[PDB]
Amino acid sequence: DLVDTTEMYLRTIYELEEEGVTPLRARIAERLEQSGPTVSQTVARMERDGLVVVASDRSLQMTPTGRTLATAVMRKHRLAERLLTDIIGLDINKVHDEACRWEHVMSDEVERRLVKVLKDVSRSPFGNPIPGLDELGV
Amino acid sequence: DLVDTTEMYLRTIYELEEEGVTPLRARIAERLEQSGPTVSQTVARMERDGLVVVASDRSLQMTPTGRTLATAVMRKHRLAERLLTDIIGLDINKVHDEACRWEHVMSDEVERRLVKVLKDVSRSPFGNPIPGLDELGVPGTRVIDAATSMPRKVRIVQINEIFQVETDQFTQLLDADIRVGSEVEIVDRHITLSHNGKDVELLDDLAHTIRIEE
Repeated sequence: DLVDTTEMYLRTIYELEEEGVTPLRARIAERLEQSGPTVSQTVARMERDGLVVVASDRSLQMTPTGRTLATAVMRKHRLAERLLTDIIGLDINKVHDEACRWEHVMSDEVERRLVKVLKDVSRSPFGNPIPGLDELGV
Repeated sequence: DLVDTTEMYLRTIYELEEEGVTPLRARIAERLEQSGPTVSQTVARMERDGLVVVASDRSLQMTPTGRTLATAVMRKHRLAERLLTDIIGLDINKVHDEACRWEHVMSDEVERRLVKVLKDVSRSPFGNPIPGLDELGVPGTRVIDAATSMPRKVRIVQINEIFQVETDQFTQLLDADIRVGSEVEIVDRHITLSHNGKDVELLDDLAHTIRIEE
């Protein structure tokens, strides 16, 4: 799905950065288990949508808009993990794969509610901080 | 997404049926907003997938497999609405739309957990009863499928001795106090049922028939 695939690329780029890794199409591919030509295809579309630009040095620089989108996806992704662990009680070993799906289907309104019903929305069960809370309106 | 499409298609046939409406292509198309041709192409696919049959009267008859999937999708859907209203507190005006998306991504594991965590899972906030609960668990899963590379505790639901030819391991299981209800820590390294401190390395036949639920 065009949009969902894009959100996964933006979230992946975000994570790499977060790990201190350089967003390189080959690493994105390797992390996504996808073929180079496929990631190229997708990153091309993404550029045409003004979400990313392959910097002259061939690294992937998220435009301001792409970054805002990548952040909201991660935000949802991480509120989702909190819902799963904190409330639903899902096996911790499944929280991330599930969250990888829900991040595409969760709405802003649900996010705000979760922010209001979860005891803490600072970090995810996995240690990384939950981004964009202020931009969400919570 | 083809998988998600079929699920939305099946859940809709399910809704009309429940509403007492005849599952007609024009009706479904209208409901899904999509056009009649698109629906025929998508119904054709399902028919080849053995999930639906365009009946005599031209209504859509879900095959058992179709209905089984339709029910599961509706279950996830209504379970999602309970999570959304009871726990999350999402505006009731936005619960249905949200649920139409979540039904495609909520795992069976999340469902069993919601069933445990929700106060009442008999009905959806909108009046209709939540289907497929029995087939969700709250029988069991064939040990061979439930067996993962990492151990975990599971409650025996059925051993199925009546179907066994090879009975050499019957006592082995009895000494290991592994019987109905017995929480045996299983794993896949073949499947080894561990309980009462003992371990029972099952054989293909036993592994397929013994069902451990959750």
